[PDB]
Amino acid sequence: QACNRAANLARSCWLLSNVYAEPALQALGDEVEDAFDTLTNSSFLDVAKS
Amino acid sequence: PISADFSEVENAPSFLSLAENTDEVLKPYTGLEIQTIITNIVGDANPNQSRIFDQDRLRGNQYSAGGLVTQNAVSAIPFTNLIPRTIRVGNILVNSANRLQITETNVSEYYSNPIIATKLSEMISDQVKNNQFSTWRRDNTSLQGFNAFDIATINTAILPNGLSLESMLLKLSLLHSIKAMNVDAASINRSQYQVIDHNTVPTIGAPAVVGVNNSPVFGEDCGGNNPVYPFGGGTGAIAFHVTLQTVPDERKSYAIFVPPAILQATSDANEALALFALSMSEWPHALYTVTKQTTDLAGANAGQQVFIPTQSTIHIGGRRVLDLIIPRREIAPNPTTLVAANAMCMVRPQAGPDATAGAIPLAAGQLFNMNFIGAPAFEEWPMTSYLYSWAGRFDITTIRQYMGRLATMVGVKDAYWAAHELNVALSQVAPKMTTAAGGWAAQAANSAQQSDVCYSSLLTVTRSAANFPLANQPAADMRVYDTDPATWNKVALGLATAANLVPEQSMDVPFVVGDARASFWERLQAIPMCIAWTMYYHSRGITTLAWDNAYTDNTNKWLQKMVRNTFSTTQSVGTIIPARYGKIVCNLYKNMFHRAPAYVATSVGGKELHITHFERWLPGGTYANVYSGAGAVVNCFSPVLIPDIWCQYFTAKLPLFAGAFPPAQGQNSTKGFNSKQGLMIHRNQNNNLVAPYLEKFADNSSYFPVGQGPEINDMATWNGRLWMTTGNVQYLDYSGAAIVEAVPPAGELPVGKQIPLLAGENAPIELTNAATTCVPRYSNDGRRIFTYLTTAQSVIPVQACNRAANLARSCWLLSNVYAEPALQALGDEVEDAFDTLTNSSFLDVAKSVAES
Amino acid sequence: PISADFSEVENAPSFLSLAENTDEVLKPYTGLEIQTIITNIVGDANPNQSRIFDQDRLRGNQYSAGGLVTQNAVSAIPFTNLIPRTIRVGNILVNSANRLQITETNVSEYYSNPIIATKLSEMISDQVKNNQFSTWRRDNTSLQGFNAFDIATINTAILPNGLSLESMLLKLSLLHSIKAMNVDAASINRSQYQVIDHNTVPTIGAPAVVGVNNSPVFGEDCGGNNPVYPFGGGTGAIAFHVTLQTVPDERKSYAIFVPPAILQATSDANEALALFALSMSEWPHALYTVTKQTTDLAGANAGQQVFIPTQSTIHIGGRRVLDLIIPRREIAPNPTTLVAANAMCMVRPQAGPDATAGAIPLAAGQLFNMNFIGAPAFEEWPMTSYLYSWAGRFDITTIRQYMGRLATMVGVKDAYWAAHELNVALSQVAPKMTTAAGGWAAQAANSAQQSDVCYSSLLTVTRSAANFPLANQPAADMRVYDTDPATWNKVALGLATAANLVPEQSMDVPFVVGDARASFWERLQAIPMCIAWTMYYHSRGITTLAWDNAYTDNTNKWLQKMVRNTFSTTQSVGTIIPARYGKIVCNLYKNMFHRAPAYVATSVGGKELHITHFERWLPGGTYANVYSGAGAVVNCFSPVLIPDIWCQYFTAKLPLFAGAFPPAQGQNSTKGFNSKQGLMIHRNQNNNLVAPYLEKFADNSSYFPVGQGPEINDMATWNGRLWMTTGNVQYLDYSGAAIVEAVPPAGELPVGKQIPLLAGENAPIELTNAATTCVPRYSNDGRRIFTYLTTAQSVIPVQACNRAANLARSCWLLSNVYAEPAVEDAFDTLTNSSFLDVAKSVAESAGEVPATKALTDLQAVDVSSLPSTSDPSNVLSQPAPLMSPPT
Repeated sequence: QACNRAANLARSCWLLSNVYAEPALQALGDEVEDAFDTLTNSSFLDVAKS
Repeated sequence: PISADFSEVENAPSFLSLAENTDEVLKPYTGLEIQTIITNIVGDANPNQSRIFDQDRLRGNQYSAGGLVTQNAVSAIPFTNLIPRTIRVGNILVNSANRLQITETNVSEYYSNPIIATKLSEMISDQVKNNQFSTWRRDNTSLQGFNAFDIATINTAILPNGLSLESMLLKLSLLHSIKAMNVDAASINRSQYQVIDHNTVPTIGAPAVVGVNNSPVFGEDCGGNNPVYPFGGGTGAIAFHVTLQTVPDERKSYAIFVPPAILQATSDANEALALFALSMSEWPHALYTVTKQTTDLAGANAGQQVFIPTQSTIHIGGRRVLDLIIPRREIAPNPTTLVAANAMCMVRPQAGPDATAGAIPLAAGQLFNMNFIGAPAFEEWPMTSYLYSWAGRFDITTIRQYMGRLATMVGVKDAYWAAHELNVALSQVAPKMTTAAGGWAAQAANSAQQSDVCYSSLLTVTRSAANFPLANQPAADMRVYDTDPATWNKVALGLATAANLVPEQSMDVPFVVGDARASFWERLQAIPMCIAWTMYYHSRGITTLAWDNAYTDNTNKWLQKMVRNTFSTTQSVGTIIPARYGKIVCNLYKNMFHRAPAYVATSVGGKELHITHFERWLPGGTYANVYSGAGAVVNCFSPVLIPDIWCQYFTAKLPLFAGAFPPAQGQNSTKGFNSKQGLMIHRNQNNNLVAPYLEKFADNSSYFPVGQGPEINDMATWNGRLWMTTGNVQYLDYSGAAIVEAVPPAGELPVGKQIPLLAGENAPIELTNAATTCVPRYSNDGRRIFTYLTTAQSVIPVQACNRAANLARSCWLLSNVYAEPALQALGDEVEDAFDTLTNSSFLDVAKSVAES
Repeated sequence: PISADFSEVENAPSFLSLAENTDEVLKPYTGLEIQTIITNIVGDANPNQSRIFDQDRLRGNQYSAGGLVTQNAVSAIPFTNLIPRTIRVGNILVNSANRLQITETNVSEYYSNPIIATKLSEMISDQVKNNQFSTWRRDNTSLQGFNAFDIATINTAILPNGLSLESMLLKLSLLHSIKAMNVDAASINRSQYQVIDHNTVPTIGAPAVVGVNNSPVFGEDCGGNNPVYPFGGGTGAIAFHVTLQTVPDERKSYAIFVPPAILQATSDANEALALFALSMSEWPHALYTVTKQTTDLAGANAGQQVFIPTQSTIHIGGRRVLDLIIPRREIAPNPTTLVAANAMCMVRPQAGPDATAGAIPLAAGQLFNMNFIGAPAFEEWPMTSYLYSWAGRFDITTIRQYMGRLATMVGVKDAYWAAHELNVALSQVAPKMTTAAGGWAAQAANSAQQSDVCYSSLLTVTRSAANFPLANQPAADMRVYDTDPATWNKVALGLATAANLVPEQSMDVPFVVGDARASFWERLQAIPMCIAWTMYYHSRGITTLAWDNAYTDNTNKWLQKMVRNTFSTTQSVGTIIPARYGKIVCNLYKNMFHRAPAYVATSVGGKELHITHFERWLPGGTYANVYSGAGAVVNCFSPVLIPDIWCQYFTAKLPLFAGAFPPAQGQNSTKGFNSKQGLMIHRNQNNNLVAPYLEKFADNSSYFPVGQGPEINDMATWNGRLWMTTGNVQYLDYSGAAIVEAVPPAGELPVGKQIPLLAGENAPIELTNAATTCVPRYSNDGRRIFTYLTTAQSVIPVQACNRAANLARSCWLLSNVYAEPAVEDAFDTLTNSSFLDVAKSVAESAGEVPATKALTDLQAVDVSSLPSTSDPSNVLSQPAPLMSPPT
């Protein structure tokens, strides 16, 4: 059912490098860019370009 | 339509789209085509029996949430007209402890379609002007058999009003439906005898016997041989005349002329005469009783059993006394002696076959002694006894003759279909649901709760409070138009015509009348009507307590306007102004079925309008609720009578929140709706409370503002059904505190009525017979209602709304819905070769249906 | 048609080509198509002169795979309507140990052609409206002597359904099929008596005797001389009347007027009354019995052997009590006394020449005492006994004359031909096949397997589980239309008409009625039906066990849709809808035989759809299988019932997968298909198993994916047959594992039934009399099925698919001929013109009379008030006419 994309599976991970933990509920809100991410967007892309 | 997949429920129409006005003219929705939905049905375990005695039920295969298949499971047809008066208990008939249901009605007057004068009347009034009618002789008469002086004096009246025929034809149709029970047992389905008393089995061997004033309890006999009207008591009066000169003063203004056309209507002119008399007097005059042989569920204890038809208890009209003018077969001057008056008549009035007692006893076949100008004494008969005599001889074939004659004299088509609509809306009746976790349930035998019942309108019916004859304070249900005697006489004699008075062929009389299947068709027509009301009471979350108090005791302005606008109001002249929101319900009916309800002319100040049975109920009623096992009242839910499968499997279209769940274990099994569409969750994890994704609040998060109520949002109602169909829902408020309304014992939902099984049939499983769509949102106190689960119970369903999980629910395997395997090894999408060979021939059917 | 070379099989039409729907109009399949081939007869001839007693076999020379030629080889005709009731064992006649077969019908009202009121009823309504100006009770003319009030009630409140006449005509054709047996033996095939009992030999010297309620076993004499219903177990009631007013009030809504267009003969009119009473009550009213003299195989022992016709076992529920209203002899007041009533009858009813016992005994020829007004006591008779007394007197020539008088009131040609099609579909029946290596086999005498049987649709027939009368009822097998008494009453008197009810210029019936050759023809009409159903089932690879459980199966989803669309369980807008895939079998029949099946109409909102007998079966039966030599069941195959020579020798066009193996011709014999056709050989982990070239998807499935099943490929099915037709195949899994289904003892295939030979005949050899086209592919649990050979056994067949080698197979030595679909008397030539105009006038005769509205208008007080002026008549809209429209 997971291959068929009608279920999820569970595996261990490393919490490194932008990977965060997932809560058991998952109460989603409207998609929302955070204001701090918009304040720092350009300065962040400059690094990737460099 | 039931859903085979979740794509079918995403693509369902919104409630607002279906409530929209449609402009095209549509066909009537007869039980002759509703019939075929019960017959002609998917399922292989089914023994497709021919007799209509056995086509009483909804049969089908089912599929469990655990993946098991159940064959030939059963759902009962909810409505009936019969009311039991003997009740089986302990496998034996026992006298009933509950009082009879009663219905009441108010008259209105009909200014629509004002009459136009014929050339005949205009030349007569012209002669009155140029002469003084002095040309005419003492003995001049028309071919009809009335003398000219009477026609001339009747001509002199001027009338504002049209003519209606409604109350007339309604009485005729109620009597028709009572007489339609007399056919053989094979022709009436047995489920009708056990909707209330579910411990009883009717026998196919003998026809039901229709009598009158034979009831066991509560003064139901109505005095027996001396017959007194069931409401108010007392006898009426009836008299016969050759001229209106002989009718006593203060009654001369109210006399009816009987045209010879009524007299030649049937082989026995006295029968046609009594039929006309019953048609234009107050109803009921007596209480008819249906007796049917029955046996024990084991078959052990057979006996006769009594039932009281619902048509027999409706109250209409008020004309206790009347005078009838009869045609004279000879051209003669008005009679001076008795024998002259007897010889003079076209046919002398007579008593019927069944004799009666009293202060004025009537021997069977007794002949009336006609009135004359000499008056040693005025002469007269008791009217209830005169109708008690002919009560046994009325018959549906003769009624078919009579209707044909009327159709020839004046068109009866439209008017009779409308009257038949009112007959269905008033007489068809279903018991209040009981709550369960499982598939079937019922209230205790001879319990008061067993006998609580409701209209298709979901208004509970009034019960009598004392022994008959009644002396009650009336509690009327709906308004009806009345047939006016003077406007009658202007038309009976060629003096006037109207636009709706066009004569018709006998062939055009609607086919229901005189047909023996009609009883069955009656029940069927009740089902679509409910569906419409059900979709009206469910789109908003208002609870039954809030409906019980909006008109009489609540300080919230919004409920007040709400209950107020669902019903009709009077005009300054006293004419009906049609219910404002009722127009919505009509629209629903025409969008879900593509068929129309009957329309009737109405006017506001000289402006044309229509009215349906949807717009003619009176404000101030009490609403349908449900019972817990052990019979405690619960009223948290919005009102409900019938299971979802009925709403789902008869519609051509239903609004999105009411769709059926798809079968368990497939890809695209039941799901929900989330933020992206536009929803937001409420949480209360400090108290173990989580609620589904819901509508965004508008300053109405805990209390609704005065003057506003919950909005229509199909998807939140859907999510609320998902939370409910899980095992242990909890109905609390915004803080997680208890609501004022009574609540079901935990996990229970209302479910369909139990009936005894035929061999090879199974009880329905799970929530396959549950009603689910009635999710509360608005309480009597004005607070919001929330469906909660605990934080753990609520974790999968959140993932399903979020579309990263599937849910599992029971289903019916009908109409293109198939079972789902536990594996789901999908292949490449592949149209089957047989589906391509048959594609065109299949689409042709749909196109042919689209035409219709 | 039989292939002569491999070029002919290789160029045969694909299955999808023949299942396409076709647009052209076509003539009916009369069964003479087979008669030209399997018999001497070339033109119309006396059945007695032709001795069609001996014309009951396929005959011809056969060629063996070893190269010898067998002459005068034979194959039996599979079908029959006779069920043996005494059976021969040990050369001695003895009673049957097996209970009787039964069938059940579904009967309901459905929409037909739209209906309309005639000119004459507009006349009657005008008469009532013009009367209303008077003081006089005579409202209208009293048509054909019936009471004017009765015409007034019959002429009111018409139903929008239309009228069908189907159940009526069925009962009449079932009875015609039963009495047809009574003719002399020279005109009935011997084979018909020995399809099931192969040990008995009927004598040509005496005609068979048809009777009623005689059977020795299991209570099958339903009361005997004191008759009761075979299914209900009760007794009916029948009452006769001059007017409707004497009919008891409980059942005045069910009464039927008897038209006087029948009963016009100098004789046989009371018999016509009994027959009309039979065509509108419940069927069967009794169990009929065929009795025939027969003898042992040596011709030594001789005796009267008992058979039950299949037509007498199939239930069609109808009314049990009934009331008929006899035409009056002259317009007159209703009778008040008995003598006035008896004197007034046009035809006075009486019992037939056969006495009955029980309460209300009936003497032969007994007259009925008519009911009348003010009568001290209502009179009626039990109906089962009234139909009992006439039962032995009905015969074919009288039914023909009756039906011919009936023809002049209403159309009955197409309707009868359709009901006759249904007769043949429910009645002709074949025994299940036995597996073997050789050409012939049969089950043990007087065994359950000997008597197990099937429809032309490959569905088994259910048995009784208890003594007659049957306390309970079987699931319905098929659904038919009913005939309403009300609309019958309106139409019989001329008050209404519709397009299917129009009288036809032939003024005559179908050719089958009134012929002594009818049994032979009905026996031959079942063959095409099976050819089309077997092509249907063998195009796909599903096994009998998988069909047998398909409806409820949740292992696979495609199998469910597949079962569900083969039956009639859909409706719309108040009316019946045909099975979605039955149209495919219907399409196949037209493309293969170049003929059209009979059909009825259904109106859907006013649009007409055709329905053939293919589209009206109901779910619940069990599919046909085959037995082992020991009588054990075999599940592995697709359903089968007949040998494939019948399929391939009587078609104009045949699907490629089903063709015959071509004859040896020097170097070249048989040929297969390979990777150049887009096929591939299948190999597994086991090196000693090989399967033929098959479709490429077969490599990537061992279980079919849910929502998908095996595809049509004709070539892969061909190689599947080539593998099976070797005497040593394995029916196995992708891995070489055993499948769940029961398999035959090794190398065997199902073969046709054995019958005793005539002098000079030889039994069929090898596989010349076997089904072969039944190649399994879909296991019950979802696995694919493969046919395996060992490597060494594999080499020649693979090279034959490569067309490097040649296979050796038996064949019939027969040619192809398929006939075109195709009398004036001197008197007819003398009268042809007058017949041509009068026949044209009858087509519009309707309810018409020469008087017009313009004449009747002059006789009116006021023309504008006439309902005919304000309501000119229209055809009714469906499902319902508009009522109370919004202005």
